[PDB]
Amino acid sequence: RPRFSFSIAAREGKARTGTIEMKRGVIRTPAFMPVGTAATVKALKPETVRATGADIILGNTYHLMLRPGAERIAKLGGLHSFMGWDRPILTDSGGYQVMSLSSLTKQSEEGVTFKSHRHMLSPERSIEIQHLLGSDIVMAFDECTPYPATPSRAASSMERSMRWAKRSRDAFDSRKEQAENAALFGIQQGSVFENLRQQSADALAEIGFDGYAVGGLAVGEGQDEMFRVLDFSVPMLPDDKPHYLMGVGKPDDIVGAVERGIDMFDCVLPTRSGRNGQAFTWDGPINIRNARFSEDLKPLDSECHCAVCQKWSRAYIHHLIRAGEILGAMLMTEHNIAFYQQLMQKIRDSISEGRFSQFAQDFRARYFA
Amino acid sequence: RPRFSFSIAAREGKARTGTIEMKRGVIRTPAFMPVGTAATVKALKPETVRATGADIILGNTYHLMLRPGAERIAKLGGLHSFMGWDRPILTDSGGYQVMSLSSLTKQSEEGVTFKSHRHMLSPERSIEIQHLLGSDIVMAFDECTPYPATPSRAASSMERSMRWAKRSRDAFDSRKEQAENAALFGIQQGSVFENLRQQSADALAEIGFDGYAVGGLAVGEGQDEMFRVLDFSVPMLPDDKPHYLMGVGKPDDIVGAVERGIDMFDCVLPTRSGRNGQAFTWDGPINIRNARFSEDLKPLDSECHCAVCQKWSRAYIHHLIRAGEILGAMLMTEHNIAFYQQLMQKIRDSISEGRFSQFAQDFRARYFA
Ligand SMILES: [Cl-]
Ligand SMILES: [Cl-]
Ligand SMILES: [Zn+2]
Ligand SMILES: [Zn+2]
Repeated sequence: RPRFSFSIAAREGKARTGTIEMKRGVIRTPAFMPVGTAATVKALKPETVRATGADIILGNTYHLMLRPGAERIAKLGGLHSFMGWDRPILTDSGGYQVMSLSSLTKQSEEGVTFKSHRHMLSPERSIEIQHLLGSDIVMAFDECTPYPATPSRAASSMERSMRWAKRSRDAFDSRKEQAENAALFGIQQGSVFENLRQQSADALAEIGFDGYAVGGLAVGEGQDEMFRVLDFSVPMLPDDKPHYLMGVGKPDDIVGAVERGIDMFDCVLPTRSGRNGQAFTWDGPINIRNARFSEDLKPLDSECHCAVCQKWSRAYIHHLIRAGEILGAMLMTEHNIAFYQQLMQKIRDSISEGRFSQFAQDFRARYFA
Repeated sequence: RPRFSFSIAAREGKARTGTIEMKRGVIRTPAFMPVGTAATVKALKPETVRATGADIILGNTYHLMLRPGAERIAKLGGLHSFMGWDRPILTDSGGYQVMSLSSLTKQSEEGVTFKSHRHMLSPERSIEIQHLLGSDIVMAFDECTPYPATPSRAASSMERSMRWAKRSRDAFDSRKEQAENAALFGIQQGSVFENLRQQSADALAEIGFDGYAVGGLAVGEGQDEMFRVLDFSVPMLPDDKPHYLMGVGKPDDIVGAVERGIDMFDCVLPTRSGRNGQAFTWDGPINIRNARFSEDLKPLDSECHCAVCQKWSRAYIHHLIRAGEILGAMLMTEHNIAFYQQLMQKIRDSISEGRFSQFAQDFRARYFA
């Protein structure tokens, strides 16, 4: 099996569909990665994650280095063995979470020192942690510029990220086993500014990565602005490598991002909103706790193929969530992750069949009816 | 399939092993019933409950009449359909929970009026609720005498329960569909007093039930006293019908109760203590959160056949429980319920093979080493 081979099978406009072959499995693209920050996709066994259609999941350098610890996971056989997921795992580098979640941080050219609520993260340490975890797709250690940012602050932040991208490349390439078995993605920054996004794309392509993430979005800018930035930013990246939009997003965000050339996605929404009582359906999200569902015998969604919709009613899940029952979180999460995977499957099939424009139109008309 | 047929295949001393055949399945005895008070065995899909070996689960009239409501469950197709468990369900009658959980209660000869935190429960209403739920084994509506009780207060309480037992019998027999498809168990009371337990057994046998529960135990009396009461109480019940010890118990409680002629058990321990970090093993319970498990690659128990012990380490489950992760509760609960079922299977096989005395001795020597 190859370390990393991306093949585009079909295109429609800027949208692409294809596969990433890796040692631990194939990733069908466009792909959605369930988030498994604490070495678990919340409320799901790995077999259930797989049964929903997921090819790859996301972990987090920041969370795992604190609990249970990166050396500890390596001693226990690596993240895959530890959590029981034998397929590809992509790990975020800590670049964003260190700034989002730390109680105190000190930023410098070397890296970020932080208090968890004392540790260091640098490009070299981030790559090492991801090696200890046994990540299949390693993310470069970057800085997610706050939004909004002045052009000058966005520029100095992006430039630091590009120096850190080169340091990440070098640290990864130094570790022969990592370079042989894993892939490394760079992260474009530049806030909402076209010239900075271009300078960032140029720097990343000069270094050379297996894939290219669009960082610095899904930071409060809203969909119109995110799409505007994607319109110019994604074409700047190498066409022949995967494009990963970090942290995105709602179903319509995903569709529009695919229309703009994105191949990979991750988002906490399906899991987090599942636990909170929000279920995704082809007619839009529903709040299952609402009294209107108390006697509704229909499944969460009328077409969904997931095991939850084959067996249990809205009325039952309504009862479970209102009662604070763990099975409620389990069933809502499984359905929402399955819904996301079915969305990705419909995206892939429609691109392959040359009818993605019509799919996106039909999807929106019904989802927002 | 028969409505209810109990067959004893083998005996060793007072211990029995056999089967209860019912329309929705066979119950192997001695049997352990996982508790599913809120129409869910907490943190388990029904298929997982079944995979652990459970033949029957327990529900509760009191909880379900308040949330989601008995008429509502009946409108939705009954409890089995609602929760997705198609095998036998035994429902407790509300007699004990109404007094344990209600914020205010008014006890009278008619029944119990209570505030949930305003409703009524009586023998007739309890039987009706259990009909609406579609229970397979219906419990008579009784009163669980507090412990300790004076002989006179235990007597007046037991006598009320025996009048309520006759009213429960009559209400059940009046509902032709219930009498055709379900079974009715009476509940012996009498606190710790042999003469009252005898008077209660006599009254219940005169009425006639499909099975006989020993009520009024597991109320704070401790194992020595519980066993002392079982020593004289279980022989008073009809030998040819199942004997059900309500609310019991820890593994050693179950073994000793089987040695005293009990055929059926229910207890919240495996589920509740699973969520709290306690795992049952053949070498006794362990607190998985303890630091000693942080790097332990062994499964929860070295012999356990459950899916959890086939796939995940103590170290991983330790991490999950300490992190407050739902999957931690899921895996601990599945293991503990599987452990309980494996205990019951070893009990059944050892009785059938005429080596239960040796099993009980070996079990205790290792469990309490
Ligand atoms: Cl989540
Ligand atoms: Cl429980
Ligand atoms: Zn579904
Ligand atoms: Zn086990």
